[PDB]
Amino acid sequence: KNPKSDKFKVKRFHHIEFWCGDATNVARRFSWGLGMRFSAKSDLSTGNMVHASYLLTSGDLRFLFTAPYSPSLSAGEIKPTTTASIPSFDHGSCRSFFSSHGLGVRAVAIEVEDAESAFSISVANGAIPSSPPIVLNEAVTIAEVKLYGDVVLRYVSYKAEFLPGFERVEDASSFPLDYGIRRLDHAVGNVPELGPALTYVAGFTGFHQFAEFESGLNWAVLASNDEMVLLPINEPVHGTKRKSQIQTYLEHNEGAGLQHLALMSEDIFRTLREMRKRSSIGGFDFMPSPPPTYYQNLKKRVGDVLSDDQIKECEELGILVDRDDQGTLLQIFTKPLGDRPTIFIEIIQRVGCMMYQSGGCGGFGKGNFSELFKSIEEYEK
Amino acid sequence: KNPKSDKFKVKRFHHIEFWCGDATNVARRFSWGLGMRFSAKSDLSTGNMVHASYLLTSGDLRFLFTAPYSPSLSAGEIKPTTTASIPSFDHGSCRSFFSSHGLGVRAVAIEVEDAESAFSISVANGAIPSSPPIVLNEAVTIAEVKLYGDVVLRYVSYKAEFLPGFERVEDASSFPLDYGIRRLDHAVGNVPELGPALTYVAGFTGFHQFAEFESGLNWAVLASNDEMVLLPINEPVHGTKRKSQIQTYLEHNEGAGLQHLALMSEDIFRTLREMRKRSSIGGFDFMPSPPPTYYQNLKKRVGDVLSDDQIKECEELGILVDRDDQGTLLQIFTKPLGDRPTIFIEIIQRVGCMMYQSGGCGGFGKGNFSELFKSIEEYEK
Ligand SMILES: C[Si](C)(C)CCOc1c(S(C)(=O)=O)ccc(C(=O)C2=C(O)CCCC2=O)c1Cl
Ligand SMILES: C[Si](C)(C)CCOc1c(S(C)(=O)=O)ccc(C(=O)C2=C(O)CCCC2=O)c1Cl
Ligand SMILES: [Co+2]
Ligand SMILES: [Co+2]
Repeated sequence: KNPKSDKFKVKRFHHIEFWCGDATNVARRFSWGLGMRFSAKSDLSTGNMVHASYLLTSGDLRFLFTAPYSPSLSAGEIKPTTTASIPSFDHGSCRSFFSSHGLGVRAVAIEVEDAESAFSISVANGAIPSSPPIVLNEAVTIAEVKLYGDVVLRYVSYKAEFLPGFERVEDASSFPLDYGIRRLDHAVGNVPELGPALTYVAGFTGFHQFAEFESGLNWAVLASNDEMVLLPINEPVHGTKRKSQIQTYLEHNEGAGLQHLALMSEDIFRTLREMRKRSSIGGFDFMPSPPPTYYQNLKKRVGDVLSDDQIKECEELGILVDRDDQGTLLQIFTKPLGDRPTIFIEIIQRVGCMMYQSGGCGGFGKGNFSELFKSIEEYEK
Repeated sequence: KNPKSDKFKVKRFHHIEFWCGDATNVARRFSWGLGMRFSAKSDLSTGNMVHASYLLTSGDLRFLFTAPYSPSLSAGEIKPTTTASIPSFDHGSCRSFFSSHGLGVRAVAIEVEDAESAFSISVANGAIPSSPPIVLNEAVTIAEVKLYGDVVLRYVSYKAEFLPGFERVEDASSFPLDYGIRRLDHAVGNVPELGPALTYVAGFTGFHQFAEFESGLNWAVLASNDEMVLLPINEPVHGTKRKSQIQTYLEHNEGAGLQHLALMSEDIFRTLREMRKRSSIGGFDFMPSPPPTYYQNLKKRVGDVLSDDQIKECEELGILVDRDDQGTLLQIFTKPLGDRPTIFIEIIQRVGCMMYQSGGCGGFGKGNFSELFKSIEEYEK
């Protein structure tokens, strides 16, 4: 059931902004590890005395990395005279965020028809305001409301190139890396209590619950009208034999925040070959692979969607597989992106639900919790 | 003249420690950009609830990257029960350092015969104490005194594998990168006033001034007895047409700190080929190359040390060349390592002064200030 109850018109995920201590080193690491091109900048070289922001792109996926300069560089500025390209930025907030949570996502940004309207309707419907709507160079409007923890949902709308005051980066400085990643599929938050978080977010967005099909968590997924903006939320379950990884997140993160970003690839096998080649030379590591029993058991569950070669090519790369009543999902998870066991990345590819592919085809891998358990015990014997 | 007036026995540069916001991303970036292997760790996986520290090595060069975890992870600890592997570490100091200066060097560490003695004699001779001598697992002694700004000179001595509580990293996780870098040649500080900084440091070390042979700086070099520990210090010169880059450093860094690290390569040409291949795929960028006139003028000044092929191979790579009355130096400079125009890296190779090669053979490139000026104007015509 899709009641299509969005309270304002939502388009697609627009970008994800990381708040960093040094944006240069995180951005260069991510570019190599994920195969994303440097495409725009806003920093001292573009007149920004407030923050350094570097934009990486791969297909429609946009990763923004932002860090504060010394406040002394802009101590004479006021908001009307600011040189910041992102008017919501605040030195204090950024330093406080990074010292509290370490490296992670500050903004989940979605493009909307009218960011001023989205903001007004959101806060009229219970959203906690974070940064009021601001029109940038009469062309782009940005607004922000609290999402969970210190993460904001950022609305961006365009009258008619990332943001004004960002410059396209020099072709010499911009190497065309590409490992097949194409867009953000979903963005997942961890919270102490799922109910109140769901009530808050669905309350001010009108996003509806996306239908699904002992592991220490409960979750639900909020979706926009066409189900292309997908926001799962996890809560821990206490008392289990193995401590809830959601609780471990909340402790190391100092509370609620973004748990993982799921990046759709147009060829997950090429992506995983390319990322795994770079794991030990500056890229990302991957979760330990499932046992061979998991891949032995894949014939019975998806033998009609994947060939024997494609299945064995999953086992080489550690890829996980799950299936809906509509489609099939291939997924794999990185180790944490930084020092703390908090944010990680998911690479996914969806098979089926062709009408274009409808959003969320195949689900989010719920069945793989039960299946991973079965396979580790089967394999032991 | 070398009066050999060290007040305690100094051996070699031991390591350089960067204070970071996220040590993982900086370390992985540096590993790829510089060709340094991951060789030791101290973090949550080794029982350290206080800080994440990752060690990169290339030859004798040791780069340590350290960031704080949430203080809540260790809130029940006291110094006698600490899980930190580096007892001088302090959450507050580290966060304050990084928020003030951004990414940069916290410790210049030299190995000495007796770190307790080095500390006592240092502070008896005017050194400002920073962290008292501590014996780690009855095997290694660490002590720290203020050097300049928020940079400490760290003494390490071994009774008889980096530090106790660090683990050798998994061979699978430890890819054997190597672009030819072999050891730290010198480490350079920028200060507002050269005189008082020199008086302080030479006062408590007994290091002597190393003999040398309109650009906005004055400098001098302090050296240990065998001149293998080399600590140049710069001060700005005000009033010049072009603003002193030393003054620009002090402003963006919020005061005194480490300006550059000079890394000796056993084959600067291989190093520069390897680093330049990676500049736009996650590595380091290099200063703009000098004009062809600089390389035309190299025949007259070093045509008896470098072949025509070797000279043209310098021009391909942007390498700079200078000469002492004893030896010849090849050098090149990276762009700043992080967001701020502060710390950068120098790659160097020294030719001559064979006895082993005596320290500082060829100098530090003083002649290249005058020569670069001459060459840009010559080239214009
Ligand atoms: C952190 Si973990 C030590 C890697 C153990 C969890 O990992 C998985 C696994 S699975 C079989 O690996 O356990 C499967 C799916 C997902 C996943 O994406 C996801 C959603 O997007 C929304 C619903 C909640 C959820 O879980 C995740 Cl996080
Ligand atoms: C920051 Si800059 C925009 C790259 C301009 C400076 O660069 C250079 C140049 S040179 C010809 O490039 O001007 C040559 C040598 C060195 C150098 O290493 C050095 C020492 O170790 C100790 C003495 C002081 C000193 O300067 C440097 Cl920093
Ligand atoms: Co997911
Ligand atoms: Co130098």
